[PDB]
Amino acid sequence: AIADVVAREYTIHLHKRLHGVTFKKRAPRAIKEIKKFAQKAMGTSDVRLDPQLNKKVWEQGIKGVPFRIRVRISRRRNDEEGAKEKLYSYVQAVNVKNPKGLLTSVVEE
RNA sequence: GCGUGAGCCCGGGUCGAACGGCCUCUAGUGCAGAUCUUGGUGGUAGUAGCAAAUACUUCAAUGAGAACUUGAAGGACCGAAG
Ligand SMILES: [Mg+2]
Ligand SMILES: [Mg+2]
Ligand SMILES: [Mg+2]
Ligand SMILES: [Mg+2]
Ligand SMILES: [Mg+2]
Ligand SMILES: [Mg+2]
Ligand SMILES: [Mg+2]
Ligand SMILES: [Mg+2]
Ligand SMILES: [Mg+2]
Ligand SMILES: [Mg+2]
Ligand SMILES: [Mg+2]
Ligand SMILES: [Mg+2]
Ligand SMILES: [Mg+2]
Ligand SMILES: [Mg+2]
Ligand SMILES: [Mg+2]
Ligand SMILES: [Mg+2]
Repeated sequence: AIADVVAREYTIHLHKRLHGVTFKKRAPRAIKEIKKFAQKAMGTSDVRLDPQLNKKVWEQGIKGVPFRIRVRISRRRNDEEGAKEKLYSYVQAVNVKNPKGLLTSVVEE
């Protein structure tokens, strides 16, 4: 019985998703993979990436995407009256030096 | 419906201002071709294709509608015979 408004932290293993893709498409493909990951995790289909997360993805150039990335995905209410979906997932990067050895963890203020 | 035939006449529809039969006279008088002339239109066919010049991404604004509008941020190229 997970409440709509919920936030978790995940480790996305981007290495196995970007394995073998064209160098000029590595970072955009990682962006799309992050969006798809949030879609699968929160069942929301409306995913918004933090510009800090975009900076973290593009930090090492177009083909230097990190093997793992620690993110926080927060499913929250879309209050816009014209919204086709009632919920959206906003995903940002977690301030950690390395993402190794971390489990999926629920986060609450 | 008539004529072997070229054709002729009528019914119905559309349409809107002229036209026909008979005897003579006259000719720029009869088309499937000429890689014919001009114009229009097909199959091919939603097909060939839209692949040189390294490359785009996130958020926001605008807007009926945004990859190729703009702002910010990031990532890149031209690399002083630019
Ligand atoms: Mg390969
Ligand atoms: Mg009149
Ligand atoms: Mg003639
Ligand atoms: Mg002809
Ligand atoms: Mg002939
Ligand atoms: Mg012609
Ligand atoms: Mg043609
Ligand atoms: Mg094609
Ligand atoms: Mg070509
Ligand atoms: Mg193409
Ligand atoms: Mg090109
Ligand atoms: Mg608007
Ligand atoms: Mg472009
Ligand atoms: Mg060069
Ligand atoms: Mg250079
Ligand atoms: Mg000089």
